[PDB]
Amino acid sequence: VVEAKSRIAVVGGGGSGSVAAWLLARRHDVTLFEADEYLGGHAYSHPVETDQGTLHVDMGVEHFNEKLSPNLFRLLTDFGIGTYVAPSSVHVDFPGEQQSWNNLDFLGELREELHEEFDRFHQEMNQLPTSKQMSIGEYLDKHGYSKSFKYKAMNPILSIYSGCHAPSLDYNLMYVALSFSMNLLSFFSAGYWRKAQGGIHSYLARIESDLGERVRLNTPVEAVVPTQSGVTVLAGGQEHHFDQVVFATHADVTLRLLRTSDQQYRDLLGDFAYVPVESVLHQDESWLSPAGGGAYCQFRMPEGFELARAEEQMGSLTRNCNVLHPYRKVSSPILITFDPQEDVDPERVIVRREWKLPQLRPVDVRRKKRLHEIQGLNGLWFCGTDTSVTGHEGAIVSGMVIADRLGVPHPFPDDAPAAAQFRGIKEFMGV
Amino acid sequence: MTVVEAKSRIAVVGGGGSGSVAAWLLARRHDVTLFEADEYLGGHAYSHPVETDQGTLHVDMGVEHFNEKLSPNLFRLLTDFGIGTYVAPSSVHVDFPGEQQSWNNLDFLGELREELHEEFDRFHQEMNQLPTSYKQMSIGEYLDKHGYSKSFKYKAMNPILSIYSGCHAPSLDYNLMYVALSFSMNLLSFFSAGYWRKAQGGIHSYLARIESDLGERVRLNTPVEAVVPTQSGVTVLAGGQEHHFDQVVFATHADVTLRLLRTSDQQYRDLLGDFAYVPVESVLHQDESWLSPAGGGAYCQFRMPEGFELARAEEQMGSLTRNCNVLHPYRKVSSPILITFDPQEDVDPERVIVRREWKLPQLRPVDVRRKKRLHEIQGLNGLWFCGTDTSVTGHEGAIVSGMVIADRLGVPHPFPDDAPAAAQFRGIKEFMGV
Ligand SMILES: Cc1cc2nc3c(=O)[nH]c(=O)nc-3n(C[C@H](O)[C@H](O)[C@H](O)COP(=O)(O)OP(=O)(O)OC[C@H]3O[C@@H](n4cnc5c(N)ncnc54)[C@H](O)[C@@H]3O)c2cc1C
Ligand SMILES: Cc1cc2nc3c(=O)[nH]c(=O)nc-3n(C[C@H](O)[C@H](O)[C@H](O)COP(=O)(O)OP(=O)(O)OC[C@H]3O[C@@H](n4cnc5c(N)ncnc54)[C@H](O)[C@@H]3O)c2cc1C
Ligand SMILES: CCCNC(=O)[C@H](O)[C@@H](O)C(=O)NCCC
Ligand SMILES: CCOC(=O)[C@H](C)C(C)=O
Ligand SMILES: [Ca+2]
Ligand SMILES: [Ca+2]
Ligand SMILES: [Ca+2]
Ligand SMILES: [Ca+2]
Ligand SMILES: [Ca+2]
Repeated sequence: VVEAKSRIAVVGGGGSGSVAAWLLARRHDVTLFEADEYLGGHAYSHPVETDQGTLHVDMGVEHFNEKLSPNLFRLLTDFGIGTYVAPSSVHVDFPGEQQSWNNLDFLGELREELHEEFDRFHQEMNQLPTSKQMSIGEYLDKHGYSKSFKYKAMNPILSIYSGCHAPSLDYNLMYVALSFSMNLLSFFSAGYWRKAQGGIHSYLARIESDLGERVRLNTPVEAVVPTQSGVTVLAGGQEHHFDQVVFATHADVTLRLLRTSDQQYRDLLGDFAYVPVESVLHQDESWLSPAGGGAYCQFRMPEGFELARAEEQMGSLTRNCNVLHPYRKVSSPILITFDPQEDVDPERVIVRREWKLPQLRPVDVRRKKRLHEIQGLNGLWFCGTDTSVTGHEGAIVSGMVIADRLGVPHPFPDDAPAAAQFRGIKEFMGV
Repeated sequence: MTVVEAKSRIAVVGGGGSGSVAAWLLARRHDVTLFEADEYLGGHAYSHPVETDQGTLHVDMGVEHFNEKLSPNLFRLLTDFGIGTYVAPSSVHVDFPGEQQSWNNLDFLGELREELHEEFDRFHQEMNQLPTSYKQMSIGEYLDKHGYSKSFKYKAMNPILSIYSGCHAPSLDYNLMYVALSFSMNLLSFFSAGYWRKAQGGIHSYLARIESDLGERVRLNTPVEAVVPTQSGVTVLAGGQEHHFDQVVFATHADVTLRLLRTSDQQYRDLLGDFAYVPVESVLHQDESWLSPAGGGAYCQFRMPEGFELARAEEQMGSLTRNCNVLHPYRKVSSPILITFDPQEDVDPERVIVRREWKLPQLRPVDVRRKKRLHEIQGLNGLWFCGTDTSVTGHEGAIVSGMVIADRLGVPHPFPDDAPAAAQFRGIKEFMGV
């Protein structure tokens, strides 16, 4: 039971928090706390100086579609932010001579070896959504796919979203099925993908401007204490009082900040699974695949791979930003290596970033759904990646869902797919 | 409305995909005779044997594309016949007269790509956003109203639509939703090869099986000359003989249907008259000169000859080539296997394997409206109509229309378990008016 013009705090300045604060700001007194020096979190664009001018390179969140991300798209559109097609072309390289396969054509020894399996996979995945809670790994095993397919094709292609470190093979089937079914990932063609003009940051910079002074950068919240009068927030050596609090931070962070003598919170937010990611923005051209170049996503496997004990060895994924259409005139290399197994030359490094991605096993999905129990109690609310469906659309729409619960309705009722997303995420979240 | 019973003497006129599938389903419950003018079953679905060093191959000269999502009934049918399928992605390369005046969906090379990239980009967005939100408008009209360049219309849109309308087609007059959905469903794209499948050993493989199942009932080289309903039934005149049937199913083009049909009713002329067609000449050849120098690797190769003249674009040429060597099962074949549709340039005759001449229906909003209207004459004088001109575009629509008729005559939809195949069936049934 929330009255208008309440004092509301939003903890976490990532996509979900920023969009939640921004929508909440219309009807309530809103304050947004953010630990780091910018808004976005995983949505980060780093300025790179080049012969064409200053480019803002997306190191984390970078992909969406008008179909997959309707709310994010309408938002970018309403902000006069242009988008552009950056197709998901993939090149996978293995230690043996010509042990490769790619999205664009049929070249490589690995392509020869696995072609029939790639072919059956697409069919099976397209036929699957029709006529559930099973891992991709389980599926591949029961449907007689080779171990070589699992580790030389499936695991590398899934690394683009999941990160090379991820136990991707343990992720729910529908997530993989739909990534194929909706041409996001393919073995035969580059996936239909878009990026935002001047980086993903552009939409967040606008939100920051709209919120102005309500945004508290470099203000990590240390504790959240509900009381009888209202919730108390401790941040930057000050105590702030609020009617309600919205957590837009990771479940592990939420729990660390959250201070209550209730152990339901420990049950619900305890041991959410995460995957660490190290994003390396660099100019070391040695990372490009000799046979690779032209492909956007370049996966490389180090020398001592060994198919038996495939799990111990890990791969490295590189984004070749030069391939991006707006970066076509740039003379200097712009590369992003995630979790580089081999050392990246330090003289060529621009910046490093360290994040953690949530795991997507059917158990993790079940864990996420269960939060509706604590939704709205002690004047607390939870949005973000850990409370919603995977991807940026899911993160920001969870923020939207909470704003609707606090009076500010879904801002795009006209956009039928955006309303469809909203309704879907609302059903998924306990709200 | 109508009463039909078991073991009726039923004739199916036209041995194309629609007719063959209709006869095949009908044969279960009725005495069925299938009349086919040509020496084989399939019509547009034709696979020609080519002898190569690696093996003897059946090359699809028409009707080579489908996929499991778009064509559920055709797919389940191929599957039930133990016919394998394989991914043949729709890679496209377009060539124009000027130096490096090209664009392709595999990469960003070419001067045409540089000139048109931003338009390709906006088009995909606009097309993806359209279905979710009028219906009766041509692609050309849409492109004009949404400020797309004339260069986009004739150097990009018209060539890419040439893939399955044919180079001669007034493709720009075709309905918007057909183009919107071709893009929306990754069948056609400017950024990636479309997701398409081909049938193992040619498209003919499924028809050869149907022909075997039908056996004797199939009367090849038996063009029907006239169809005469009477008070007792319907009389069919074919191959200098008169056959009597309880009901007749037309699985042929409306212009053919009308020519054969003879009644003292002018509703039939109103309904089947004015069906618009586009001629296609499919040339199976080995002349390697037809491949684009910059092109090769792309499956579909479009070439615009010298003296194009953008202002006089509407009356302009266009030649589309399929480079079959690019197909995965044809990878070890040493000899070239090319198909040029409507070649403007003189093709070397010593390199020609065979030619085929067909006519494709037009897809303007008016033509679509014309197709739906055929529900008026459906079931009258013991007559039934199925095929391309009575249904949605593509092979799935054609065969499914035959199935819809079969259900009307007792034989229900053979794949109720396959939810998408049943969904198609239901959709086509509503479209057809039965
Ligand atoms: C490398 C990488 C690539 C990705 N690529 C894509 C992609 O292409 N497409 C896509 O759809 N998704 C992608 N994602 C998914 C991504 O996780 C989400 O899209 C989105 O960023 C989630 O937003 P969020 O706010 O819920 O989490 P986050 O973006 O991580 O937001 C959490 C925020 O909380 C802040 N915070 C932490 N501690 C405190 C504290 N004590 N007090 C206050 N604030 C605090 C953090 O500083 C951060 O700003 C990617 C993620 C990563 C890591
Ligand atoms: C070059 C070409 C390429 C195509 N490619 C594709 C593709 O990739 N994918 C796709 O989905 N569709 C494709 N199509 C669409 C195609 O038209 C339909 O898929 C399919 O032909 C529908 O079959 P139909 O039986 O209704 O027509 P048709 O296949 O043309 O069948 C008509 C039949 O009637 C016969 N007939 C004619 N006169 C008589 C008579 N007097 N008596 C008896 N029988 C007669 C003809 O000989 C023929 O066999 C293509 C068509 C062409 C021409
Ligand atoms: C939304 C309609 C999608 N249908 C198609 O693209 C057709 O099946 C296409 O493959 C085709 O062959 N159309 C008829 C012209 C040959
Ligand atoms: C099916 C949704 O897939 C996604 O959006 C993934 C998880 C990304 C782009 O991180
Ligand atoms: Ca990643
Ligand atoms: Ca460079
Ligand atoms: Ca590329
Ligand atoms: Ca130039
Ligand atoms: Ca698409």
